[PDB]
Amino acid sequence: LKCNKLVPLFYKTCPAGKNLCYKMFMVATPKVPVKRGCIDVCPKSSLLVKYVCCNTDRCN
Ligand SMILES: CCCCCCCCCCCCOS(=O)(=O)O
Ligand SMILES: CCCCCCCCCCCCOS(=O)(=O)O
Ligand SMILES: CCCCCCCCCCCCOS(=O)(=O)O
Repeated sequence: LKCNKLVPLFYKTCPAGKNLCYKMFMVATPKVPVKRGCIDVCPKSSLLVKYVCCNTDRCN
C-alpha cells in the first residue's frame, strides 16, 4: 500500500503492520490537513479532530 505524506505530492510504501492511509484535520479547516501517513488503526475521531482512513494507493 502507498500513502501520501503531509504534502500529497510525496508518498511512500507502508511498512509491515500498517495497512491503512490516514489524513488528520480539524473539522472547521478540512482543506488544511495537519498529518498524513500510514497507520495500523484508524485514530478515533472527536468533535473537532477528524481522521480520514482508507486503503487504496494514495487515497489519503
Ligand atoms: C503560519 C500558519 C501555518 C499555516 C500552515 C499552512 C498549511 C500548509 C501545510 C501543508 C499541509 C497540507 O496541505 S495540502 O493542501 O497540500 O494538502
Ligand atoms: C513522512 C516523514 C518524512 C521523513 C523526512 C525524512 C527525509 C529523508 C528521506 C528518506 C526517504 C525514505 O523514506 S520513505 O519513507 O519515503 O520511503
Ligand atoms: C467525510 C465526508 C466526505 C464528504 C466530502 C465532503 C467534503 C467535506 C468538506 C467540508 C466543507 C467545508 O469546508 S470549507 O473549508 O470548504 O469551508
